[PDB]
Amino acid sequence: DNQFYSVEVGDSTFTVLKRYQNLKPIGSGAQGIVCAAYDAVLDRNVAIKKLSRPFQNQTHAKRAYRELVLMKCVNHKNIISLLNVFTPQKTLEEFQDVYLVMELMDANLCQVIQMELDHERMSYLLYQMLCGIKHLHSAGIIHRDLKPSNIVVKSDCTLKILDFGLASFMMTPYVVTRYYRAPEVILGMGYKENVDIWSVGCIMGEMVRHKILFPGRDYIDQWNKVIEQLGTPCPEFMKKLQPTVRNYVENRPKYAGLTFPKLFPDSLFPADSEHNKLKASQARDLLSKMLVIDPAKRISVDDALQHPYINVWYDPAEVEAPPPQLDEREHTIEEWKELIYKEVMN
Ligand SMILES: O=C(Nc1cnn(-c2csc(C(=O)NC3COC3)c2)c1)Nc1c(F)cccc1Cl
Repeated sequence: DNQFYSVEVGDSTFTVLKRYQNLKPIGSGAQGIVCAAYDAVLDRNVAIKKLSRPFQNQTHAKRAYRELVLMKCVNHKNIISLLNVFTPQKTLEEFQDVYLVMELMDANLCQVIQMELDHERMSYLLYQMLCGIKHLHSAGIIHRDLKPSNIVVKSDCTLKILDFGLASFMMTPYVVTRYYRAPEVILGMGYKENVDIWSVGCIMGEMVRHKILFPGRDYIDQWNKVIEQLGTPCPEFMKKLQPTVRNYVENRPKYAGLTFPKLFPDSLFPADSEHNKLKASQARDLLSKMLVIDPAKRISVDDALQHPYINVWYDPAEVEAPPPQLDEREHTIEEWKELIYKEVMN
């Protein structure tokens, strides 16, 4: 007779609508735990995400509220869509957890990066990532924190981006992945649309090399990896850093930078035919236009899509889409709880 039922997925209690059956663990993100389930009404498999007390702190609250708001309006194949939103709690006072439902995907882009993919799959995943980013940009949303763990894929190579980016202190054991963040973000230096192009390049290079391009304990070790490989940036770029950050970066040892065939040799690409020899040079040309420290000289999202390696997948209804109280910040626990509760029940 009750509309919900309780099941223990590992060590996380999922209390869901009775339509959701056969829950199975499939991932453990920094925001919440996710399950696979069969939906009895839609007759299809779905993913369920639980947000445990999203209102418990500013970082948790601004992301939980912001994503619920942005999902209600963005409409694209390469951006996550919500099939459902629900809370087992009946009142604001008892309100604790929120559950988000989406189509069940088959794998995380982290899993896909470990595979030796051909040029056709590699170029189709990169194409979709750019279409998703271009739609977010079209809707006034520059991401700034795109990474493989918040990107999911189907067996038919279709791709969807799960989060919406940046808005500080998290008092937990799990630490955030900063390896795909642009130099503009690392150095706390103003941004524009192509900041996400850098993150696409970090993914593309890792797809080729099968290792994180810019590893590091903190942004100190990270900036070391960006200049050792790509070189110390030109004086034009140093002439737009903040004074304090400028003296750090200009004081760092200078590097000429390894050329893109040295960083990504012919060995790492399929080269068994003329078609593959050409596609290796086209992929290496794009990596060299995406992994550019200066955003003024880094490639556009529109130009990235029109590049020969990517423009083989172009279609009119898979690039642009008709665009449409723009978010809130700084609230108590109770004020954030109420704002999030409002979005959950319209
Ligand atoms: O991760 C999330 N979603 C997601 C969708 N597919 N997947 C997935 C990754 S691996 C995998 C798998 O193994 N599928 C097998 C093939 O049949 C089982 C499946 C993960 N978060 C999320 C959510 F769940 C709900 C709403 C918002 C968000 Cl953001």
